[PDB]
Amino acid sequence: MRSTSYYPVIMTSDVAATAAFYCQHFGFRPLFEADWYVHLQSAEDPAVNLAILDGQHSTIPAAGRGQVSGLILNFEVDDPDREYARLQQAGLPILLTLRDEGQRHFITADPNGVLIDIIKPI
Amino acid sequence: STSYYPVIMTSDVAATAAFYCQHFGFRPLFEADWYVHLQSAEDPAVNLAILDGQHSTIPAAGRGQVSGLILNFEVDDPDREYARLQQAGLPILLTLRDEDQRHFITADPNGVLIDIIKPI
Repeated sequence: MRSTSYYPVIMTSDVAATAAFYCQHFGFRPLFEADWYVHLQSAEDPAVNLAILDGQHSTIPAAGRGQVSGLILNFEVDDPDREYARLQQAGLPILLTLRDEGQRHFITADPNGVLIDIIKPI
Repeated sequence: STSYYPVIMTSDVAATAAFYCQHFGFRPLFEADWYVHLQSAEDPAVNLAILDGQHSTIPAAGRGQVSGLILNFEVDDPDREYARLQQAGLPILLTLRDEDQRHFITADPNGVLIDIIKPI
């Protein structure tokens, strides 16, 4: 019931541009914003959180420092068709066009190359 | 109870799934040899999927191996979790500490950091 009991933190060298991207296109707003760390939370569901971290910050154990890769963020939505139309027209990269699979979905990506899979259960 | 969750790419789906099921209370909701969807037994809202990072279903420019990721879990008793995990042989990247809110950091066999945190 704590909204923040589980969430991912992605490492990037462009914290502010990454945060702005999720706020502009994916319904997030900032709960904490600094140059090295931003915690975002979905406006419509406080249980959906994403934190964005400078991947060389000294507070990350040295062995884990780096840059995000090999990651997909899955979001379930009621109308992936409408979301595709909005995002494609906003100029986001389309990595996989809409298709039926029990999911109808499409795949885009953030400026770090994190894949974003927008899915309706079918 | 799967509206938002991460999917981590790995070269070893089976070992990565075993690690979370052995040490973090996950169980498979569904699976194939190239894809395992894990869900916490005790909190069904917590989900983590594990994907063969070279699978044909992934767009080519998205193929890869997970890096640059931390998973944050809030728990009641990070001290007890540290004792169990350290004794189980997991890597300890940050020992227990109180931040200026009590936590420690371990990692999965891909190098995903796992920050186990007790709230104020």
